[PDB]
Amino acid sequence: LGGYMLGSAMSRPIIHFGSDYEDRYYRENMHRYPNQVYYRPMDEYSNQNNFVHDCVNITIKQHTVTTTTKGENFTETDVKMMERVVEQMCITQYERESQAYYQR
Repeated sequence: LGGYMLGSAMSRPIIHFGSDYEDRYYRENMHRYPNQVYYRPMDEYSNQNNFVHDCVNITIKQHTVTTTTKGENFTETDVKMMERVVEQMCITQYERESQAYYQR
């Protein structure tokens, strides 16, 4: 961790995958997923998508570290599923501040 921090909070955004074991499985266990993200406020990056790429990869990995520092490890399944949800949260915060970066 080279100097990231958290981002804002919201509702848990939903993303299908087209298969029961992914559409349902995320649903069963979204009650244990995040509700905030990890990023740095605009110091060095300003894409929409790629700003979220970095952020997501971090918030995600941080859940994996947090499990391992307790004595557990997530899977590719639980990680791919966060790549969706953390993204939507990182875009939804990006929007909610890039609104004010613009509207001035």
